[PDB]
Amino acid sequence: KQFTKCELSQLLKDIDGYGGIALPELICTMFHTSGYDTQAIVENNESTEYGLFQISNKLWCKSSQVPQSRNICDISCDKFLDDDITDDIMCAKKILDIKGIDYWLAHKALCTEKLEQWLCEKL
Ligand SMILES: [Ca+2]
Ligand SMILES: [Zn+2]
Repeated sequence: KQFTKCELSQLLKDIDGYGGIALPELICTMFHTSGYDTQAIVENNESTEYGLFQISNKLWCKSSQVPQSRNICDISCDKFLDDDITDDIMCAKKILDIKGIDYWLAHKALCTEKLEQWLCEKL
């Protein structure tokens, strides 16, 4: 599933301000991270990132590729490739709590300025 800017904004409205993070900033971050695609899979060296939030099997979810993973979100990585982003959001919040917004390189690089374009009026 590939969401549009406003569709996703509506789904994450209740997350505004979570961990001091503003909604438009999070939308911008996700645009440059996965392009709003729930099925994005990106192989890094000996690890892989999954889904809309690009959650890593190196530390956050369990995958057969990295059997030694701490699996902090306590969930198999396949759950981040389906149509329900509810469990993806639960894990992203745990990343925000523990590690913070810098888990996503896009935030500091491109998402602290030129923010009006990320606002949504109605879809
Ligand atoms: Ca999911
Ligand atoms: Zn990444």
